[PDB]
Order: sequence, then structure tokens, then C-alpha cells
Amino acid sequence: GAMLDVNFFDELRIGLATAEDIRQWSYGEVKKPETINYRTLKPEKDGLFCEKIFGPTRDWECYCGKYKRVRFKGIICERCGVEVTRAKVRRERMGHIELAAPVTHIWYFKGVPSRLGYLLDLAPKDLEKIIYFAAYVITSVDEEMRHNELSTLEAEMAVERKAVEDQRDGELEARAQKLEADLAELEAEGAKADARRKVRDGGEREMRQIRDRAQRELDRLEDIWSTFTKLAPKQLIVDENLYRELVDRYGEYFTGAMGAESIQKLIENFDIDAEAESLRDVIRNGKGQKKLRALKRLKVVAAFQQSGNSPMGMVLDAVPVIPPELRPMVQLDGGRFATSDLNDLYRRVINRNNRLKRLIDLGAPEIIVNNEKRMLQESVDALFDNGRRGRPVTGPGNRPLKSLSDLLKGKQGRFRQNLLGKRVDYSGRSVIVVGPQLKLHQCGLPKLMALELFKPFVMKRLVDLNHAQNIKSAKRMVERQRPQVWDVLEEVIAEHPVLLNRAPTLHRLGIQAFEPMLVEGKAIQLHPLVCEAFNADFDGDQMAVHLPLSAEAQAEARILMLSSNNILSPASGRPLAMPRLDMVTGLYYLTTEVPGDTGEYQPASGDHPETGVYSSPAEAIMAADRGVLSVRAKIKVRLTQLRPPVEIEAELFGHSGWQPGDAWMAETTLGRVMFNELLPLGYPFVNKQMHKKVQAAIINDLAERYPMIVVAQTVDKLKDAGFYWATRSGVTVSMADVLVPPRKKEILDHYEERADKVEKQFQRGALNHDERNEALVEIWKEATDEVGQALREHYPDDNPIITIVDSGATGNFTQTRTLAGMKGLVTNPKGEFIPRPVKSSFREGLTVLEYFINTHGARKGLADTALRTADSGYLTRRLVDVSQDVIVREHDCQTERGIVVELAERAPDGTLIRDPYIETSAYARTLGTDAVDEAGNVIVERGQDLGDPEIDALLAAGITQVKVRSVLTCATSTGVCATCYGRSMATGKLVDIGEAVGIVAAQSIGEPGTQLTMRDITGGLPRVQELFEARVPRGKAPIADVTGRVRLEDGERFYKITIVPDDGGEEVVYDKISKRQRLRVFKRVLSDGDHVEVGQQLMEGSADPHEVLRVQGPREVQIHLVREVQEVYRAQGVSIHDKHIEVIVRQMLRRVTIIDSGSTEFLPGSLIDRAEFEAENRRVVAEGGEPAAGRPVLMGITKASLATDSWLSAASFQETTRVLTDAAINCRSDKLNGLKENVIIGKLIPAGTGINRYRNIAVQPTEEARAAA
DNA sequence: GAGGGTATTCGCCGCCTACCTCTCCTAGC
DNA sequence: GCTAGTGGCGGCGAATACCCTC
RNA sequence: CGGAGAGGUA
Ligand SMILES: [Mg+2]
Ligand SMILES: [Zn+2]
Ligand SMILES: [Zn+2]
Repeated sequence: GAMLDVNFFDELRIGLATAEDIRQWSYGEVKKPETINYRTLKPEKDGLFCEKIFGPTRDWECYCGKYKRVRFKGIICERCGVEVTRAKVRRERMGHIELAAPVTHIWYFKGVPSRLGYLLDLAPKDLEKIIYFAAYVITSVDEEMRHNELSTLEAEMAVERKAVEDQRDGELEARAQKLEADLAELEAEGAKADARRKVRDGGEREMRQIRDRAQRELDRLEDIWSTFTKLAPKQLIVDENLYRELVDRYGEYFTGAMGAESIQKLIENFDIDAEAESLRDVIRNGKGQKKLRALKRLKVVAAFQQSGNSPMGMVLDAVPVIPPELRPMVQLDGGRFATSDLNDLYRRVINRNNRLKRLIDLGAPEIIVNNEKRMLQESVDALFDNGRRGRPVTGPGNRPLKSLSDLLKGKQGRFRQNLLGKRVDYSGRSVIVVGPQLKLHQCGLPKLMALELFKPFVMKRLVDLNHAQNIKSAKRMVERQRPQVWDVLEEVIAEHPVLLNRAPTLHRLGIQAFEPMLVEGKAIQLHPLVCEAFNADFDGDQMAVHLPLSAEAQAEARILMLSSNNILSPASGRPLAMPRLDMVTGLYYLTTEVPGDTGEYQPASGDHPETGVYSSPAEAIMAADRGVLSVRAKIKVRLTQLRPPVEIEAELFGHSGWQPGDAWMAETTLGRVMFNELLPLGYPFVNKQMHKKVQAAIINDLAERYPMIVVAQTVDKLKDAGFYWATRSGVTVSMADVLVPPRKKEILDHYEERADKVEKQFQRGALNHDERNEALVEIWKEATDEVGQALREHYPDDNPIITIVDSGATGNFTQTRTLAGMKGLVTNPKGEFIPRPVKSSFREGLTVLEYFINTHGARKGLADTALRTADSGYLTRRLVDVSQDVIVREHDCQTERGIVVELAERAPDGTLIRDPYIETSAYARTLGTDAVDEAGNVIVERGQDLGDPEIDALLAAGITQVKVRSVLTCATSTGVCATCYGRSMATGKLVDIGEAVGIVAAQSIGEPGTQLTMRDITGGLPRVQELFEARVPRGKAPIADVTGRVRLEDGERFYKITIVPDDGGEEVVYDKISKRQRLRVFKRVLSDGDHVEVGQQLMEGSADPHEVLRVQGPREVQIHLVREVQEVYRAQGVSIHDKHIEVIVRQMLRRVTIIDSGSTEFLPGSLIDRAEFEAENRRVVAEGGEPAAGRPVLMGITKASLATDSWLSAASFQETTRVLTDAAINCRSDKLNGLKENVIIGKLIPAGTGINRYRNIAVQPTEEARAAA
């Protein structure tokens, strides 16, 4: 189509290659297994590197050397024969090998299912025997001629059989006469009875040998006749002697062969139309296992019939040879070559082919030629796919060689290693340290790394400023780091954004852009407020630096990716660039009121006025400086630049407003005034202690009510203040600060008494081992709880450890109890708790037998963490692949469908109680219908963001359920619409028209997978994986399918649950339910004669998603999956909005399984996209309506990912070989419409700024501005 | 003998990202 | 220096090997 | 800088 490659690509088509195509690609034949000569280091003629085939190895030079100049361009030498051109041609030209005998392609013979087996209806064992010269096969037979000749051959064989058996009978009669002669011989004298019996035994055993000879000969002839009369094509005849007799006796009437030539002949004499008709007939009739087999056979046969591709491409008469530059051979230090693996395999193929050709030409017996053909077959199989059949062809070191099929597969294959990822220029790396002085949009960049990244710009500026005369002088000056380059570098790097990235890149904010500023040193200075987004600490981490070059790239880095523009988490909307650790401690210390402190407010005592009231915060600061006042002492202050709270403002000023400069008396501490002076001017005064949650709420309010620049400046100011006041907060660690509970011994003795009583009861006969273990795990659990409570009560409120934990900065109280109380219960290699506790704390020091088990547990945890981090990445990759083409495409589909969210179900006594999980279900959603209460007017209009004010108004009005728009019900053909998706969690506004929401959903789901532990029902990451893979749950719990009463039965190892429907049409029963599982409690436990719902879950466990779809419908399975995943994630304390899970679940429900094909071309049991199915049915009903009937189906992420319309995307994901062979057989054409495909071919992705409406903007000055010039 | 089921059994596919340092590379005539 | 060649495990689907009547 | 192996960092 487009020759080598030229822009305006339209499609990428694949198919089977014929021998004619292979010989057309070829520039010449390879017929010598010689790579390079050692005496001259030049390619050998007709070898794997021959220059007459693959082109010159030097620019405009010939092998002989007659022409060695650019003038002799395009002329083929008359002596050497190598065309004079550039040396890059060796990367493009291919050769070929002319095989002496036909060979099969291993992909279409050995790959399960064997496609040759389906095409020819031969079992894989028959193909194994025939292909590798182990059994003959009948290729043809002449029926009419053989029948007409049989009409006489029957009599002829009868005649010869009669002749043979009559000769045998004559021989036996002669033997009888000889027996009579022997009788006379032994009767001539006095013989022995035993001697008579011995001679009789000899005679009769010879006679029986004759009888057995007759029987065996007749069996041979009868078998030959039976084989011939019912002989048919595609029959294997082992026992070469039988086939030899068949051909000798009946040379004509048929043709038998062996090897790949026989398969080629069979494919030649094979009409596809008749086979397809027979398969379709067997499908429409018959039913059963035959129909099941015919379905697959027809799949392959229709694949070969619909297209204009012949099936004769499975047998190869020639082998292409890859260009030399793609399989180079290098030389080790000294001059010894390290040959590649491809060269060795090509060499073996060439050797075997040449020797086979020699034997064939010279003449040889059948056996040797067949052996050589088999070895050639095996050599070509090893070349194409090494190790698929038989032992791998190994090289030195007993390691299997690489094949052509290993260059495309795996984590190190072509796709995932070279096309989906690359190594790039203008990039560096070093260690990261902390720069507190930076701002949220700045980073410190080492001078030596900046000089190298910005080398061309510095050279250009050096030439411009007359420091060098040409570019070479400037380049040398930069290489030598002369003192004149730093001054120009300072100005060159000004306002040039730089991208920073830290691996692993779990979510979007792992890459962010900053404004570089040169620093002294070799480590990068990172802002403290981006560590959470990067997940970076400063114990040795390293980061990578990338430099955008073009104007568009700089614009993207400066607008889309700037660090100060990404404050909120895209997964949940919570702020990520907010104070933590030291900053939280400092702010918590500052904004704390300690009763009875210095300079505290004092009411009038009847002899002096009130004490502790100040006329301004400046006076309070002066008093604090003098040491008369404390920053944490309650006072009365007059404030004029701080806005009063809502209550004070309403009851003090009214209507008009605060109008900065109005004085009001505040009753707070000085630290709170200092904290409130760090917030925007119009923000109401906050009088509270700043726990981390209070700060998070403040930041969320600022983000949702102010522009992001104000938020960035506010977080910078809070960082400064927190770091300043954490130094003066007086938090340290000393063994005097680690207080021990004052009565640990008493509690331990009290519970040891209980343990002793239980142990003695066990010693007596009252309870078995398990009861004792459970009782001892209890008692000790309560002892640990009581010790923790005593420890908490003992500690003062201002202890550094208590302050750090309670401030929300970091840590929890379990660690505090372990450090100062007692560790408690440990776990056995199976996970169960040991009945013996660890009564020592790390302040006292564990003993040697309490340390051994502790180390056991710690190492077990570390290993589990490693396995979990390995397991989460695979799920993230699958999630990304399944939903990579879900992109916002419209603004509104104007659909009337939606979903209902509970939104604070009501109380029984009568009251509205807010649903706990409301921010991940109801917020950031658009209304689908107007909300009305008790026939009143609408409370919230259709198409409302439905934020906090809207939800509060809805709750006040007394309405619980509201219908909202969801992607599950979006009507857009491709992608989704902005209104259905709703608010963007990162931005806080309606999502844009180019936003790629599938990748965001995948990254949001997959990122918190390590926190979510991998803990007979699955309960963690395995549970999530089985939910997303649509597998059978494991502990499957049956669900009813028709409302009615139940006749529960009680028994051992089985329960009989019978559904007696209200209609009574039929009764369903479940009898295999093992007694291990309990019975679910719904509405009291399930009991006999109890009415149940249609979708009720009878037992206790996890219901499979496939039954709920078959019984209740798609919406029910959607809500089921969303609820299950959300609960699995909530159990660990992770908040993800439901829209991401909805995106994934939408991607999982997109196809329908066919039942009746009708006039349509869809085969039964095929998965067809719902839109395509509906379009085909609507087209068909117009003309001779015979519409197909289909049913909804649920597919896992892997199946939905591998059932794509692009063979390139599917091959770059998994199972490259199977996908490629199927695509080649079906002759699939790839329309390059997708993110991964455009990434592979190096084109602008169809999302974001690469969309047509954005990339085609036209810019021009206004007429007035143009005139003003 | 001949349709209807098997009914395990075996083979193939999958198993996180980024970086740094160092040693060795065929046997026989 | 040159020439030749008996320490992974789960999930899924096709395939033999096996009756089971019939 | 082609391949194999060993060790280490986050
Ligand atoms: Mg670290
Ligand atoms: Zn020449
Ligand atoms: Zn929509």
C-alpha cells in the first residue's frame, strides 16, 4: 500500500503469506551456511551476509572494489554484482531459502487447538504421525473405477484363495500319507507307545503348523480385501508392510503418500463450500457433542471461506531470511565472534536442506530420504518456534536458543519492551533531598545536570553573545565547562518547565512539572508538599528528569502538569498537597489552648479591672516577646483585619457585612490569631484546635470556594508556619517519656489466674483442645485491651508520644501499646493466634524465645508484602487494558435513564440518618429527575452538580432517594458524555470533552492495592480479582429464582432446599449444599416453610455474578459488582468514588451471546457487541425479517481485553502467538483508532489535546489590536 | 457392534517498575 | 590457527481413555 | 554493549 512507510496511514492488514509473496520479497537466495570470513572479515558469497543479496556493507562501494565513489550511483557492478548504494539498505532487504521438500508451519499445526486438525478433521495424533514420517495417509481413491473392477476382483481373489487353500490341502494329504508311512516304519519292528506318541506329535504339530499357515494367510488376504473395499481418503496405514502389499497388489485405484507433501495434496483436493454446507447442516440439526465440534470446525472453515485467502499457506515451499542488520554478530575482546541465535538456526536449516538436496539428486533408498526430510522439518520448526515440540535446540551451556517467535513475546519482547516503552534523550537522574525554602512550583536542579540537559540552548546563546565564533567553539567550551557558560545557563533555564518522575508510577501524579532553579550540589531538592503525591521519602530515593522541547510540549507541562495545579487527588478529591508530620505537629501545638497558662485572662476581682485583654494582636505579640504572655493562653483581643464567625457577624454587624477595618472583640488564644492570619482575607475566623482532619476540611473548603492560586499560596504559608512551630513544640524521645502503666503486674496476674483455671479445667475432662485454645486466645485479648486502657489513662495529655499520635501527624495507639505496654498475641505459621502471649514490651526487651516468634511474624509479613506488590501490578495492567478506550466524547446525550442512590435512608421511629457511604455514591453526580417532597415544588433541578448544599437541602426537605446520571446508562455510541460522568474529582468541575476517564479509573482502582491486604471465601485482593474476572466465587451461595415457600431439609453432608413458587408451575431443588456453610439470616435464619424473594440468597457466602444476571437482569448484576468491590475496599479504609468502578463494570457488560442465527451471519454461541448486533438485526428486519436472538453475557477483563477489534492492541497485551495466528487466518484489518495503536505507530493519541476540535484551533490578532500596532 | 455421556488429564498461559556494580562467552584436528 | 556442530501453582479448554448402557 | 550469571538500592 504505502511501500516502506509514509504518513496518512489508514489501516494495518495482516494475513497468510504464500510462496509467491516470499519469493517476491526476496532479493536473492541463500545457499551456503557461511556468515563471515576470518582472514579478511568480509561476508562470504551466497552466505547469510552475502552483499549481492542484502546490499553493500559500505556506502557506495562494491565487494570487488571496482566502484568506490558516489558517482557510480544506482549501477550494478558487472564483476561482483552488488548494487552500489547506501549501507542502510541491509536493514530492509530480505532473502529466502528454497526448501528441497515442503514443510508445515508449526503455528498452524501445533498451536492448541490444531487448526489443521479442524480444517482436515484429523486428530492431532494423526497429524503428528503423518507429518514426521511415521504413518502413511491415503490422499485419493477412485470409487467408480474401483467398484467396477471390484465386481471382478472379488471373483479373482476368490480364485486365488481357493488355489492357495487347495495347495495347502494337497500338502496336508501328502503329510497324512507320510504319517501312514511313519506308522509303517515304526510297525516294522517292536516300537514304544511313547515313541509312537512322539512321532504322532511331530506329524500332527507339522500339520497344525500347516493349518496355522493357512489360517494366517487367509487372515492376511481377508484383511487386505476388507481394507481395500472400504478404503477411503484420510486413512492412516501403519505397518508399512501392509501398505506395501496393498500398493503391490493394487497399484492403481488410489494414491498414498507421507509427510507434508501428503498434507499439501490433501489441502489441494479440498473444496471449502461443501465442507461449510455440511457443517452448517450439522449445526442446524443433530445437536449434541457433534454440534459442539461442528461449531469450532465451522469457525475455522468460515474464517478460511469468507476471505480471499487460500489455506495452502500452512505448508511452506520457501523460508524468508531476516535482513542481516536485525541479527548482527559481534566480536568479543580479542577478535572472537559471538554468533547470534538466529544465525545458528538459519545455519542448521541450510545445512539440512543442502544435504537433503544432495541425497535426493544422488539417489538413495526411501528410508534415508525420509529421515532427512524429517530432520529438515524439525529444523524449520525449531527456527520458527523453538521448544514448542520436543526438546529445545540448545546451544553452549545447555540453554535453549532464541527463535523468531521469542522476539515478540513476553515482558522482554518487541512490543512491551520497545514499542510501549522507550529510552529517551534530554533526561537525567540523581538522589533527591528536601528543600524547605522552595515554593510549590519550584525544584532545585544541580548545576552540572542542568548544563548537560540544556546543552544545545547554551551553545546557541554562547554563539549569539559573541563568546564563540561558530557552533564548534561553543560546543568545545561547553564540553570544557569554561567559566563563561554558567552565566548564560542561568538565563537559558529561566521559565523552562521540567518534568520529574519517580518509579513506580502508580497513578497520574507520579509525573509533575516544576520550574528549575540552579543549586549547589549533586542532589535534587524536592518540595516537602509533593512527597505524598510521589510517595517519596528521603532515605535514598532517586528521581528522573525530562526536558520538553517543542512549544506544545512546554505548554502542556506548564498548564496540564504543573505541580501547583494538581492539589487534589483525582481518585477521591481529597487534598494531597497539605501539611503532614512535622507541619501537623507544629500547627497542632500552635492552635492549642492550655488552661491556666501565662498571661491568661482574668475577670475583675473587685479591686482591679479585668486582666489579659489586648487592644490589638501587635500588642499581644509584644507581650509574648517580653515573656508576659503565652501563645497558648486564652485572652481577649480586638480584631480589625479578621472576619468574625457567622454567628458573631450576624449578631454584631448585620446585612451590611464586615467591611474590613471594623473592630470586634474575640476570645481566643494568640496562636489561633497567628493561624488565622495565614488564611485568605475573607475567610471567617476559625477558633478550633487543628487536628489533621480540621486542616483537611479547611483545605477542601478553600479549594471548592477559591481559585487554585490562592490555595497554593495558603498551603505554602501553612508549610512555613508549621515547620517554624514544630521546632519549638518540644517533642523529643527519651526513656523517661516512655511511661509504663503503673499496674501492669496486677492485671497480668488477674488474667493469669483465669488462664490457669481454664488450663486446669482442660486437664480435667470438661473441654477439648480447640475449646481450650479459643478460651486462652480470649482472656488474653481482654488482658491486652485492659493494659492498653490503663496505659492510655496513665499518660499525660502533653506527652510527646501521645501528642504525636493524637495530633494526627503519624502513627497509632497499637504501636504505643506495644512500645510501652505489652506486645500481646502472636500468630503460628498458619496465621492463628498462639494461646501464649508476649507479656514484654520493647521498652523492657523481649526475651530470646519471645524474639524468635516475633521475627518469624515479621519476616512472614515482609514476604507477604513482596508477593502482594507483585500481584497488584498485574491487576492494574489488566484494568488499564480493558478500559483504555473510554473517553468523554460529547457534552450531553440527553438520556432519560439513570440509577437510584439511597441517600440517607430513613429511621424506623421517624428520622433522617445520613448514609455513612454517601460521599462516594451521591456527591459529584448529576440529577436525572426533579426532586419533589410531599407534593411540594422541586427542591433541586435536573442537571445539578449535587454537592454539599444540594444534599443538605434534600435531607432537610425530607426526601431520601434521588435518581442520578451514571455512565452505566449513557447512550453515546462511542465513549461517554460529560453530564453522565459528572464532576471531575481532581478539578471540581464538569469533565472536559477530551478527558480519558478509563485510564484514570484504572489507576484509581489499582493504586491502593498494596494497602488492601491479600487476606474459605476470598476477602482481599484475590476477592477483587475474582470479582473483576467474573469467576465462580469459590464459596458459591445459591440464590432463588422464583418467589415462593421453601421446604428446608436437615441432613448430614447435604441439605435439600426446594423452591415452591407462589404460582406453583414447577419446583426447583438444591440438594448438594454441603453442611459446612451456614444459612443466611434475612428480614431470622432461613427455615422450612418460609417465603423468599426472587433474588434471595439462601445460604451464607458469595453469589456468582452470572446467576444474578440470568435471573434478575443487567442492572442487578451491575449494582452487585459495584457494591462488592466497594465493600472490599471500604473494609481497609480506602475511599474511591463509584464512577471508576462503574466505568470498569460498564466495560464488562458490552456484548450478547447469540442463540438463533437466522438470516444473519452470526454463528450460534458467538459474542457480538450489542450495538453491532442491533444494527445488523435492524438492517435484516427490513428485508425478509429473520432477526437473530441473543442474550446478555458477562465477560472478565481479560476476555474483554482480548476480544478487541484491533489485533495490534490484542497482540501487545497477551498471548501474542495465538492472537497473531488467528488474525492471519481471518485476514483481519486494523483501523488505527485507539490510544495504544497510535502510541505504537507514533501518532497523536485521539484524546486530550490530540482531538480534532482542539488541535485545529485557528489563532489571529483581533482587528482592534492589529490596528493598534 | 453403536450413541451418550463422560471424566479426569494434560498442556499452555500468567505471575510490578526504575536504577547501580562485577565476572564470563565452543571443541577438536 | 582453522573447521565444524526430576523444589510453583491457579485457571481454562481440548483430548484421550473409559465405560454405560443399549 | 549483543547474551548469561551474581550481588545491591528504592
Ligand atoms: Mg524511600
Ligand atoms: Zn564491483
Ligand atoms: Zn450520556
